[PDB]
Amino acid sequence: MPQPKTFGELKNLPLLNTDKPVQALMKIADELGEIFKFEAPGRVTRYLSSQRLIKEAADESRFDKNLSQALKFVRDFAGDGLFTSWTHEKNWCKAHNILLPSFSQQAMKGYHAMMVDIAVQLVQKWERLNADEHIEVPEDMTRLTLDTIGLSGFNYRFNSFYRDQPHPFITSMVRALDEAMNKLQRANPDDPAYDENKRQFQEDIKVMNDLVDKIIADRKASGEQSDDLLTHMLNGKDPETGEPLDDENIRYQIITFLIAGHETTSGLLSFALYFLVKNPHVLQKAAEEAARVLVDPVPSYKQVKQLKYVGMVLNEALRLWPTAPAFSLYAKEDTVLGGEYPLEKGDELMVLIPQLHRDKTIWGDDVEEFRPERFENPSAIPQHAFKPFGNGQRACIGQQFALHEATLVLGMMLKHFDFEDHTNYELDIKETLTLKPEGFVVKAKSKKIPLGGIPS
Ligand code: HEM
Repeated sequence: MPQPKTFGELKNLPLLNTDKPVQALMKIADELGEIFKFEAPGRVTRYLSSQRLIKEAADESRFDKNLSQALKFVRDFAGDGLFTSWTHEKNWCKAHNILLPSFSQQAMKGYHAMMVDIAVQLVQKWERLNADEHIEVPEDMTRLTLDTIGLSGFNYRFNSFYRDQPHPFITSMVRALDEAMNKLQRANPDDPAYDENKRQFQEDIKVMNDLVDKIIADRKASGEQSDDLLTHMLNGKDPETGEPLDDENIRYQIITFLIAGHETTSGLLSFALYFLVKNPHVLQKAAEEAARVLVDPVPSYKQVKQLKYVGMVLNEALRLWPTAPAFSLYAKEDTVLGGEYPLEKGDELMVLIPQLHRDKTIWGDDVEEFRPERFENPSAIPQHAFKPFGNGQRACIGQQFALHEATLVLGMMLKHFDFEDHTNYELDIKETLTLKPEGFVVKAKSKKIPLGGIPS
């Protein structure tokens, strides 16, 4: 097994001493191949990059979800919510059973109207820009996605479009996540210098918790019925245990869904638009579909399902830059990987998703090209070749929510504006555990098509 350069007792750790550790690991994967060992003091991981090995790692009877060191840090504020719990923790199975029906087709049709509310707000912001102005893409996508999960899921309005800067919830989340990514790299964690980092970390957790208080308090005082994600959190009962979720876990689920429910979708929309402006025939082809399908003043649910080519664009953006670029597994038992790499019970594997998605033996030599057509026939794609939403029972529960939201929004965008890459933007990918293209700006010239009023 290959292993990258080492530095005495620090082993491989200094290689992650960089603002872009995922991109560093991709370069390492390129040089070393499908598997490499990565050591830090008191830690060893095996990074996987080939569909061949990742298909075995995908076997749930052999491997289960691991909370990598970073998810452990996130756990300080996300606790035993769905994302940061072990598969066998009481509250994983309990919350998964309780909340799974909140992401059914029937539930998706119910979120649609509120997804439209927020999308209308985005479109109105861009219609209302003066000729001198431009769009900050990731910043506006984060306004959109945070607002959509807040409203659809919790009947709460962050009102992100009524703010020139990020919402204070975003500012604290990003700082919290950034701090988690920083702790990894500290060879000397408890040194009194990092006490300022710790104080600020608690302050950020306080900010996120105070917001959760408001979401709970606003529901308590509602008067109206919502029948949404939060209803099911508050009232749903586990079939297999007879119990509802207790108050402590509910607070962790809310934090969990606010963060997991927006951040990566914001990244996806940003990348999608990035790829659209850099590939003019794809853009025109996507715009033509949006115009052809979106005939009413606001989009209906069924129409979003018909935005087939938009779905393909979104999938091809997840292919090149999956916005949650990594997930961790551990061996349940002593086992051998690919008939060649022996693992002991509890050994860690990191699935490096952007590299999985660049496996030339699966996609072809043209992996770097943006080509939505790869997704024309989705069942043509081998199992485990394409995993932007993770794996098995620990796969993304919000997958259809994200894609429906991103398809709706990108459809409306393409219907209502022409986009211009006026700075000739140079791709610069920022890492905060998740990925987004930093400083991506465009200009949107309105096609001046009237926008319908918000349903409900
Ligand atoms: C395109 C955007 C999204 C991407 C790329 C994405 C990616 C992922 C990945 C890779 C995992 C597995 C994590 C791991 O194995 O360590 C995951 C799980 C999860 N996702 Fe997403 N996700 C997205 C959107 C969403 C949305 C919109 C929601 C909520 C509405 C959501 C909620 C969750 C939750 C709660 C989990 C933990 C599931 C469990 O273990 O039971 N995600 N997601």
